[PDB]
Amino acid sequence: EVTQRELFEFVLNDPLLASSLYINIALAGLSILLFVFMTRGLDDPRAKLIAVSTILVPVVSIASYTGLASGLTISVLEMPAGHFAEGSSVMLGGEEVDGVVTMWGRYLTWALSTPMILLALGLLAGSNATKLFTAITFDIAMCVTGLAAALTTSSHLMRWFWYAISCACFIVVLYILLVEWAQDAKAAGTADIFSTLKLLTVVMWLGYPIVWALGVEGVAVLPVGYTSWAYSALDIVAKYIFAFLLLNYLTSNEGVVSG
Amino acid sequence: EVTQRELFEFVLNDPLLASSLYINIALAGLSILLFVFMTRGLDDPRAKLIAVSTILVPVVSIASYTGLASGLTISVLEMPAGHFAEGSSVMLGGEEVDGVVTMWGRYLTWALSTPMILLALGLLAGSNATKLFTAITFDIAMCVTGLAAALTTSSHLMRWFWYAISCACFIVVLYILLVEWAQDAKAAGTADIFSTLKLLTVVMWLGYPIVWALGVEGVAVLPVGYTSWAYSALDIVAKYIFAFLLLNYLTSNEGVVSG
Amino acid sequence: EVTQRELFEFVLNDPLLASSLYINIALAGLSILLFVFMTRGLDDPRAKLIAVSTILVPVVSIASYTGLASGLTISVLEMPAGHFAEGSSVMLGGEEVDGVVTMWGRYLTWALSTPMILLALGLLAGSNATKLFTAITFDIAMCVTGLAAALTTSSHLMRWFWYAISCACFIVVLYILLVEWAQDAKAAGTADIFSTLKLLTVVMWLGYPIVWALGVEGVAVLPVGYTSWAYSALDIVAKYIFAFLLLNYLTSNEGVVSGS
Ligand SMILES: *C/C=C(C)/C=C/C=C(C)/C=C/C1=C(C)CCCC1(C)C
Ligand SMILES: *C/C=C(C)/C=C/C=C(C)/C=C/C1=C(C)CCCC1(C)C
Ligand SMILES: *C/C=C(C)/C=C/C=C(C)/C=C/C1=C(C)CCCC1(C)C
Repeated sequence: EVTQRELFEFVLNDPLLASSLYINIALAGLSILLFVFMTRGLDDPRAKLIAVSTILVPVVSIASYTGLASGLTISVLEMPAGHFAEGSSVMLGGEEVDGVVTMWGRYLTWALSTPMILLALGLLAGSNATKLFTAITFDIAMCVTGLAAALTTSSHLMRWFWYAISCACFIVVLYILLVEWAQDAKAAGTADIFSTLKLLTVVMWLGYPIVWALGVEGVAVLPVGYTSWAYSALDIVAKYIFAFLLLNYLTSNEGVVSG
Repeated sequence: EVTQRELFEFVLNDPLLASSLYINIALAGLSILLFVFMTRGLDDPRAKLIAVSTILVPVVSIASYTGLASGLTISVLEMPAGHFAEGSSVMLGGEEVDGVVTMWGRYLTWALSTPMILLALGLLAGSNATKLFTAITFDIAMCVTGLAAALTTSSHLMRWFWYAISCACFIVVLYILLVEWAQDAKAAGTADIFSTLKLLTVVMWLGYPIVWALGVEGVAVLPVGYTSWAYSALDIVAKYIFAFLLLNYLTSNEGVVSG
Repeated sequence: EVTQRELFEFVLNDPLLASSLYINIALAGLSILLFVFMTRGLDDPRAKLIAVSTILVPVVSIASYTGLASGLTISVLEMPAGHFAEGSSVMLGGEEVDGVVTMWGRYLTWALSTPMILLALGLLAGSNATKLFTAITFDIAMCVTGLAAALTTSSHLMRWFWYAISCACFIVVLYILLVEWAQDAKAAGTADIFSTLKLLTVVMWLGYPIVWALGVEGVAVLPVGYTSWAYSALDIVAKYIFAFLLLNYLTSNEGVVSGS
């Protein structure tokens, strides 16, 4: 029933929500331009592979935020019986509607942006193909099951079941980052930079499942405008500054990553 | 206008349909646990690539059956004039509605699980990249056109044309299995086990298009409760037992697949 | 609401629109058969990789056109305020329905077919993995942001912003084709054939955003039936004849691209 235009207007009209989305369209767009400029001097192909994979992070991100701000990837869903937010209402302009604002566009595009973060990080750490494959596949599985959790309205139980399965996929990714690649990085001569990015990645990434559980999709203690800003803040660090730091290093150590 | 909740409880109250789904959520989960412990000894990166791709099959499966059981990946569609299922009703409770229950969730996830089965088999057979690429791309095409056949409600003829395209992609896959990898496995010293898994695969996979044609998607001589169980049986073999036989071999012959 | 059968019948009974779709289901089918027959003699794995990547182009295409003709991948969307097609009607079924017939199924399958055109071209040119990865990812982004633009009905400005993002991705692909692979083909020993296919591809691909801009999705100077024939005509060249020309070279020069 709810129109895309109505969701687009819902975002606008709500300063918190609007700012969380439009600021990242601008920041993601500025990042891409800055990163392209920063790596214009690279010559080595492997270094260039790391740079492109990294640049695709804000490319996917600017598209993701446009999808959310435009209302294309947002829906109003009614939570199942027992859910902390069942019976909630949203109100579009002058009409009130049952349900909560489900910004599934975030969970959907993470399946594209997070694999690129992992690919760049893995290559930076000199990972073999087997570990890259494992990290990336389970990362995608994590994102898609999380998406499924948000989209499930039939049962409150099923929603948290999806969430658990997603967490299990998340532990695999964490294992490879904290255990496997931390070791490979030393052998690749990138331990230093990897430690900084590994710590950043693990701490920031742990924040998403927390925000999800506290927002309307979970226990509903945080308003939609708050949960959104929390994700955008995480994105600013997990994506943009994370990419700046990686590329700043790459442009200064092109030779070490070459092989 | 049917709700996810209505589809969820529809699965309930229907013993055959419900059991065929929840039973595989458990069996797939149990498979994952068993496989992880069976492969804890592997150290060779190539041996571990084969193990992870094999483990991903039941990982895609728990999510797929959860999507089905939850009602997330099921819909009620009205079949086109001339279709044997056209004119049928379902009634999601007390208000009966026209159409048939379409478990497209199965066709959708196959595009993710079957490529992993093929990846494991190809690697085991010592396949080169060209053949792996060919098998996987045509397998995905097979699954996606099968999903399209099921979601097409406009024309009975179109539904079957889609089915034909899917069959042509399937022949490509069957060809690489029976002709190409069967030869490659000899060079890899895995002809023995490949011949076993190859036989199991071809025989089980061939059953899927038969079930489709017999069920509500085709001539509708079989009720969904039966078609769902047929697929579930096929999955138990084509996926879980297949995974066990491959992994049990791998753990006893890691030196063979290494390199 | 608007049913799949209604769109299917809409396509039928509309000579222009119907022909633009059914003609290509046929041409893509015949292309696949012809290409399979043409490449029968290939034995080198790298030569065969190029052939299979090329053949997948019409495979994805036949599936695409079936999705459009069946109505599966078509929808009626109402354009936002200020859009030159806002307030349009399509007359669907036995009633008049507001909006425009959006054949989004084209944009969706391009994300699968165009990367294959690029994979075959890049290999022909002896491209390293970095440039292939770059060409394919940005090409997929171009297609997906194009699909998003056509699917956006909330804001006229958002539609064109998506379009711009898509164009930016297109320039990346164009740069790799015209600058990078043009030079790599010289080392690969496929300078002449790559240059020919490079030019044909660049000229035809430039046609798509022009058609989008002129069609109902854009400034709406071209009705849906005409916008559809424009795309179908472009596909016949950029996909089917392009593939025929590439395979024609491949099967007479297998040794040149054999490498590894
Ligand atoms: C640019 C976005 C990033 C780096 C996103 C990261 C997202 C995650 C680590 C999400 C994890 C989740 C779970 C572990 C449980 C279920 C729900 C999710 C999807 C929020
Ligand atoms: C885990 C699932 C497996 C191994 C599924 C295999 C499925 C197939 C071989 C399906 C084939 C089909 C056709 C050849 C024609 C059209 C309908 C399908 C999708 C049932
Ligand atoms: C078989 C299809 C082919 C070769 C399609 C090519 C399509 C393009 C080059 C599309 C480009 C577009 C833009 C640059 C802007 C936004 C709209 C598009 C998708 C038409």
